[PDB]
Amino acid sequence: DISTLPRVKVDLVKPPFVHAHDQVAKTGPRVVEFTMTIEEKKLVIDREGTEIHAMTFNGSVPGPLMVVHENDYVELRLINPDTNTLLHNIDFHAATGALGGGALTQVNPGEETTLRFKATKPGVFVYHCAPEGMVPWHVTSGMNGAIMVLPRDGLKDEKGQPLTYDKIYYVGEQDFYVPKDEAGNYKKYETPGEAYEDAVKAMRTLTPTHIVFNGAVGALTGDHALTAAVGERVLVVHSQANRDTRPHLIGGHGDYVWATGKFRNPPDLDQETWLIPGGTAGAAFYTFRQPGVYAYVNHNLIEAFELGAAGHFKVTGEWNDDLMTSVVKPASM
Amino acid sequence: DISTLPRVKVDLVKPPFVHAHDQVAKTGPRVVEFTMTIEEKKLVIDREGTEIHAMTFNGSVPGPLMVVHENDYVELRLINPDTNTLLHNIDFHAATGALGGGALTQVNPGEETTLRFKATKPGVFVYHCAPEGMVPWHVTSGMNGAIMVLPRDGLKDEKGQPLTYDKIYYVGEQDFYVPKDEAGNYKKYETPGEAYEDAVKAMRTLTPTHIVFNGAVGALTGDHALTAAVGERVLVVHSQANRDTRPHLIGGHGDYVWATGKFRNPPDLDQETWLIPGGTAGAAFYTFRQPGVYAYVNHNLIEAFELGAAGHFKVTGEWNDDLMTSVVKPASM
Amino acid sequence: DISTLPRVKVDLVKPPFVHAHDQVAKTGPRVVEFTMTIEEKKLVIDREGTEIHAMTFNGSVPGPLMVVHENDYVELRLINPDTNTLLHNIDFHAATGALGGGALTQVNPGEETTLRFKATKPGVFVYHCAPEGMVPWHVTSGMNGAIMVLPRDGLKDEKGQPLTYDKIYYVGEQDFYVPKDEAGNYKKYETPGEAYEDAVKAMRTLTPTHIVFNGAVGALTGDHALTAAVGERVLVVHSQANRDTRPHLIGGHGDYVWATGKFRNPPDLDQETWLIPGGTAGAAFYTFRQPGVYAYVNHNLIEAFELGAAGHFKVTGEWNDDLMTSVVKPASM
Ligand SMILES: O=N[O-]
Ligand SMILES: O=N[O-]
Ligand SMILES: O=N[O-]
Ligand SMILES: [Cu+2]
Ligand SMILES: [Cu+2]
Ligand SMILES: [Cu+2]
Ligand SMILES: [Cu+2]
Ligand SMILES: [Cu+2]
Ligand SMILES: [Cu+2]
Repeated sequence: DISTLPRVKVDLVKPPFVHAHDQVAKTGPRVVEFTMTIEEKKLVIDREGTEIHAMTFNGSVPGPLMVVHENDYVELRLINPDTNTLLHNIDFHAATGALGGGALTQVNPGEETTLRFKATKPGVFVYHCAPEGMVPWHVTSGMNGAIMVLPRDGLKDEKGQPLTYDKIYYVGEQDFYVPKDEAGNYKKYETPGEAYEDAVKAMRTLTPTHIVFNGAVGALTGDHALTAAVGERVLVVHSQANRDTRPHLIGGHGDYVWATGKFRNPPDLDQETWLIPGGTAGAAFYTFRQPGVYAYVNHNLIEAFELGAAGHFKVTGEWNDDLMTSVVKPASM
Repeated sequence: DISTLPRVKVDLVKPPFVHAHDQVAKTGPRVVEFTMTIEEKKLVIDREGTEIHAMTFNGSVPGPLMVVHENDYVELRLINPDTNTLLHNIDFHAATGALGGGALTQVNPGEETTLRFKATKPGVFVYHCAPEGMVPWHVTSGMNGAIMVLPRDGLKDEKGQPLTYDKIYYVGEQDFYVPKDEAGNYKKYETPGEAYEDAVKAMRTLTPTHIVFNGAVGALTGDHALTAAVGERVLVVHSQANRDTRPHLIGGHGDYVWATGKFRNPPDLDQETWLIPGGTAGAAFYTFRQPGVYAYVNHNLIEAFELGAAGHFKVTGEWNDDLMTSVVKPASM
Repeated sequence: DISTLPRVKVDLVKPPFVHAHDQVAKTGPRVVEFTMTIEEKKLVIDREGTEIHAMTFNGSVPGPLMVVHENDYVELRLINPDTNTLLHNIDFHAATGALGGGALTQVNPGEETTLRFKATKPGVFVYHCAPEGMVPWHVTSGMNGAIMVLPRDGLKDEKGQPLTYDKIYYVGEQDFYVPKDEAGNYKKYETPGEAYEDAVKAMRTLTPTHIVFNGAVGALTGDHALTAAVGERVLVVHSQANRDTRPHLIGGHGDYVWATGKFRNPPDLDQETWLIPGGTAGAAFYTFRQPGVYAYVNHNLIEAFELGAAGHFKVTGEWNDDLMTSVVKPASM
């Protein structure tokens, strides 16, 4: 049966960008092949130079977004090079059995493996490393990403009518727990292993020291802001592998939102803010109607503005005064 | 086009009360005019006299509830008197563009401005102050409220049938982060500015010192309890601009609930408790069936009973033994 | 009217098991009689011997699951033996009036009472002790459980078609706040009363020291894992009386999920993880398709793996390679 299926190899792209794919499937079920390389690396997460030993899928935090269609087979080649120091694996929330694949993918530095699973349910799902006994430690070190399983006929609105996006972005939100000295200064370590004992005590406080988009404070800002034009339909996938978040587009809305990200359910309309539970990926669809800068944030504003959970959208186009206008500009009175 | 529209000025009322309005629109689209005055003031929040420098819209925490209909134009005159010390603005989650209006409404002490926006989506939304760089500080100092955009044909149930409330109340929930000394005593400051540096360090712990309804511990109790009679249909709007809450009416239910508050979606039925994400306003509709006192609470009971997130309903009427009865009153055995 | 109704006494079973009942009602409305005995007892909650003074309904944490049908009358005899030291009561979220029954059920050591209420709404609900002034203290000491009110025609899917489970399990999740000394060691007390003053200060930090299933770290593991076979339809009821949780079955899904647990609403499909708000009971229905061990967890992985919110499912049957297979087992390369 599988022997007879067509196969296509797909090369992944770095978040927030997403690899080329078709929304509506033009071919029948296939075996979609991906290759990921694990990379343990030092990463600077804020403006003051705080450094951590990130554990990554393909060198990025979050790991890249994989896109397939319902009933396709995902075939993953996972490589853990001998330059790493720890055992890693991968658990797909999109998959059925063997702890999401985690029990079949344990690779020590110098090993590789290939797992295949059938994508039987449509929706956006989280995938993350989950080694027996060090689970929260690898996840909160940035070792998580997401896979999107599209219905073969693409997205549909509350009424069964087609929804087609023009642009798609992947925002992976990460909660970090950096150990601190008595005064509150962040600690630095030589290897991932040296940090372990302190990492555990920092996580048990349940209070993140940083909560960021795309791996660092300000990663999605300035020259890195997400871009769009008035009139474009944008799909924004957002994942949080460990902790709850409440995304919100300032100056905009979630016209159609699957907060818990499963496409067999109808979307919620006109959301101001939506809750994505820790361990879940969600998707929001919006059509831009006004140009300018928009801030995309986790709506606990302390987590957004003090901790790092803020990004930008820079949108081009003509201003519409019907929707909004300054009748009297700020003046003395 | 707007030139030709009828206009009506509306005078706001203090929470938990709501200004007079029609559920079902009897007129066509209009320009609804509101005036809000910013007031920075000291506020005592608990029984022991803890004081803070509240930043308010119209002198209350939360700011008043505005009520309009879908496709009406909201025209707001915002005044920041010279007696204030800080720059303020306003971002409406109900609006499209310019950061919810925040980028068009920056007023220093002594200034005013008038913003107009079209209410294109029906639902209850949060509005809050959002000055560049001091966002969480103004919000958690009480500078937030809500606007309700009613469908022109009013509320409907899961089946499209009309829902008409007899009473409506606005409960604004506020998380406060009061700085503390080494022993745990709350600090006091001369001006809002003196508190700033400590405010920031208190917010980063992410642990509120108080979580209250209508600005203070016990504000909605005793002589201030919300009132109703058996048989009345009550709509309770609840907002949390920064943090998640889970409202619950003890001894009652949410017969129809829009947890994320957007009226184009059908309501959830028979809720015991519902989650309102930080940065969102929700609405619950209930018909009283038994008389007595009811406690309306945030269902994390520590936040409710230790931190201040508890209010009361005092309901008049006849007891129904079919629904409930004490078969054997507490006695020795 | 009630005089004329048939009556049936039901003997409760210890969680995670559930007493015998019919899914589809074969009789007309009845008066279902239950007896619960309060028991204050010392309980060891972790591997290192941490002990607490648990306050329980029937000797277990959580209290047992009660199962009735919509429009049946629940008649509860509640006994607080003279061996206890504190006043207790019971508030049913399933009931209408008198604070869920809390104001009608106050019993001091040596007393008993019998409350009757009509189960007018279908769904899974929480019940918990709620004495005026010590509410969070009795709840977080383990004094809560759940009642399931089944529609008279049983469960239905998103389309109105019947859903029949083969097995049902009750998982009660508990957040504990154990007082600590200066170094971080947990304190021990002689009586519940001696712990009170410190209990309050520990709860106000809002940071649980333990979060467990069925009363202890590892209670649902090893020889205590939940069991099933490939092909069985399992209903898992989960409750959290005080704090939010996000259940997730590793290697599986929630095929039909009522996150806020009210059966008049259609279920959400294909959930990876779902949010159950503090003060609520939810239910997830799943059909096992692969054999092996599954971990059932609260998906904030720090709360799961460091704090105790993890249990197991041991499923028998044949492996299906179509759904998943190890193409290349971990090897050197
Ligand atoms: O929409 N300003 O958080
Ligand atoms: O319903 N007592 O939290
Ligand atoms: O599905 N491993 O949390
Ligand atoms: Cu890893
Ligand atoms: Cu997981
Ligand atoms: Cu302000
Ligand atoms: Cu906002
Ligand atoms: Cu009790
Ligand atoms: Cu309760």
